[PDB]
Amino acid sequence: SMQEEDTFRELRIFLRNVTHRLAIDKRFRVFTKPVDPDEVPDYVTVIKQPMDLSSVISKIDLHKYLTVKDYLRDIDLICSNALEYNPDRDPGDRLIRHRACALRDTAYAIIKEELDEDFEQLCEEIQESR
Ligand SMILES: C[C@@H](N)C(=O)Nc1nc2c(s1)CCCC2=O
Repeated sequence: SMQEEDTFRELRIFLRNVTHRLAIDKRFRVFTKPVDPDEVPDYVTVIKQPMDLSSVISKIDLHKYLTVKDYLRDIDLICSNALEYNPDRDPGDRLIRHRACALRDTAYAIIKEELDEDFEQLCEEIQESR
């Protein structure tokens, strides 16, 4: 209905704002764009489902997220991909892992503090009805 499309539009506005706040944080610059296979040839082979904050924005605008949980699955994927691609004890690996965990924690904390539980429940019930 018109009421339901208003609800999903509010969700998209909220997700764009959260994603923007993540993307402008200097700690998360390595997660803002897709991995250029020129610079990192082994990435496209080791990571089967790449995800980054620019791809998240595109999915928002394609109406791919109908719930905050759908969004957080892609935030979680950015994080899990980084942990999988950076398993070594080397400080370059440890730095990216730390930033990945901070990206995930930051997104979850913003959503916990700023997204009303009843709004997320409404999104889920509209989604489960389709
Ligand atoms: C130092 C070495 N471990 C390194 O540069 N690792 C990198 N990891 C990632 C890069 S570079 C960009 C895409 C996301 C990602 O997980």
